[PDB]
Amino acid sequence: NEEPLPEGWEIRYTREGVRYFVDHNTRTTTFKDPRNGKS
Repeated sequence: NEEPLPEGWEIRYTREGVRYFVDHNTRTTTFKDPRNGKS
């Protein structure tokens, strides 16, 4: 979404805006609905 899934932090996208973020540490970890679990 924001950062190009660099080393510092990691941002993964799935649905329209279900993406999430995960910093090197639990310091910054964005968790969105598990929409990626397309039924």
